[PDB]
Amino acid sequence: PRYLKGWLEDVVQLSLRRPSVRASRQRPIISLNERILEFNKRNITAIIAEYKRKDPSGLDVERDPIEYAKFMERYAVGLFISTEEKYFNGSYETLRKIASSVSIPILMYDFIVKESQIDDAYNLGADTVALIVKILTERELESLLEYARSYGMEPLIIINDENDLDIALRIGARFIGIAARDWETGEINKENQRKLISMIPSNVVKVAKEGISERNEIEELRKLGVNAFVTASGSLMRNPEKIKELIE
Ligand SMILES: [Cl-]
Ligand SMILES: [Cl-]
Ligand SMILES: [Cl-]
Ligand SMILES: [Cl-]
Ligand SMILES: [Cl-]
Repeated sequence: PRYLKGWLEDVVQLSLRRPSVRASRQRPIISLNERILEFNKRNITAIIAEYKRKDPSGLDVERDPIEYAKFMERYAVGLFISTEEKYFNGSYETLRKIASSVSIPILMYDFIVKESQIDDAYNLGADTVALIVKILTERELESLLEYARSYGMEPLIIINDENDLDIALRIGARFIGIAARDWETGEINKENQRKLISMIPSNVVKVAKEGISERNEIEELRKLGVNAFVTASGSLMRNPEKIKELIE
């Protein structure tokens, strides 16, 4: 992993030592990027619902994992399931339970730094994972992108700035997540987000990671070419029913 500081460095160290899990997949691969394209083709707003109990820059949230996932199965294009333990209060067991309970795509959201975590995601029932440019060397990215693809999963490469984007396109990523929030400060920069979105080739499936909170903001990024959206952190955990308004 790259040289880091703060909670990011600590979570990267925690990931490096994360034990592999014993489990075997009993679920098809329900591709997230392809389903996003399907929604686009039907002109249906594609919203990826996030299940997260905690955030190093947010407040805690308690809500039944299965209940939430089953509710979202009716509206969301897919789910983001946080599995990082210390700062996000995530769990491999939670991902497994959820994956066994719904038929829509699931992305295991964690800080992937080694192959065994991708094995874990596949074995637990996730359909894909996110790879974060900020914490990975180019070499690690190339290697993890290929490993994920060998399982038939197209990973979501998360970028925060121009250099991140250049590296993503350089290695051949086709599924890119543009983050509106800053990892360390927790600050939202919509302008930077829109700029990066405007620099991405049309054949790359683009996901706006936060940066939108209501239907009208979704409409605007949709015109900039954004394919799918992950809404402002905690908004759906607080008001699940709001997704209906978002995709109306
Ligand atoms: Cl920064
Ligand atoms: Cl802003
Ligand atoms: Cl936002
Ligand atoms: Cl917003
Ligand atoms: Cl209603």
